[PDB]
This record gives sequence, C-alpha cells and structure tokens, in this order.
Amino acid sequence: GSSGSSGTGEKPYKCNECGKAFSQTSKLARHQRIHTGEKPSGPSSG
Ligand SMILES: [Zn+2]
Repeated sequence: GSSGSSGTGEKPYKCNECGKAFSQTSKLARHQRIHTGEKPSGPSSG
C-alpha cells in the first residue's frame, strides 16, 4: 500500500544528491559511491 517503508525518526543523513534516506551514515556513503561515477553504470536512472 505505502511506497516503501519510511517510518519516523532521524534521517538527516539522506543523500542530498538523489534523496535517499538511510538508517545510518555508513549506509549513506556506501550508496553515494554510485554518484561518484566510479561503479559500472547500468540501466537508465537519474
Ligand atoms: Zn544518492
């Protein structure tokens, strides 16, 4: 019913690039890696 699981709390460590909310900082970074253009891109995603 609801788009994804997004409860309440503190998600200030969200990706300022795309806008993804993670549980912790370590998670955010591990993701921001896809923004540095280092990893091998695949499908079309903004
Ligand atoms: Zn991002």
